[PDB]
Amino acid sequence: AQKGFQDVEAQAATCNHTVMALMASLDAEKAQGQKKVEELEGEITTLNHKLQDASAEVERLRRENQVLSVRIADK
Amino acid sequence: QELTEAQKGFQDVEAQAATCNHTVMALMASLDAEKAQGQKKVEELEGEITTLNHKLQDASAEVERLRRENQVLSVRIADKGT
Ligand SMILES: *[C@@H]1O[C@H](CO)[C@@H](O)[C@H](O)[C@H]1NC(C)=O
Ligand SMILES: *[C@@H]1O[C@H](CO)[C@@H](O)[C@H](O)[C@H]1NC(C)=O
Repeated sequence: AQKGFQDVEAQAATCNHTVMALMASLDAEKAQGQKKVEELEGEITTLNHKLQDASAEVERLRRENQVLSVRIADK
Repeated sequence: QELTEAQKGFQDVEAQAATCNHTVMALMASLDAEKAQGQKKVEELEGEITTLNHKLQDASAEVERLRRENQVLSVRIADKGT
């Protein structure tokens, strides 16, 4: 049954390698996931800034136009 | 007496391999789980960015509309200048 011990010990070595491999994997996947999410975050941010610029121009115009209308009124 | 040493060493090495097998199993579980999560979060982000784009567009439209509305009003105010 000692031969059995040898075969099993070996089986355990193999398994350990596989586990290490998976681990490297998971860690890697987490890294990738993290960076993609980071890209999207940044695109959402700049996206936002451009939307602020937009709404600002808008409110500004609404104001300048309201004013014009009023000026026309008193005329 | 080595025989006993090998019954033991064997027993713990057996148990050990079993532990690793469950271990790997759990690792795959966790890996696919992580993929899932990843794809999910990104879908969310995508939907978010799309929405950002439509709102931004609508904004730009609105701005132009108001510049025209403006050029009109301005011409009236110039008419009054007479
Ligand atoms: C499992 O893998 C690690 C990392 O190489 C190794 O150092 C350790 O001895 C292994 N464990 C067993 C019980 O074989
Ligand atoms: C461990 O898992 C492998 C692959 O499924 C299997 O072939 C092997 O017999 C298992 N070992 C033990 C100790 O259960």
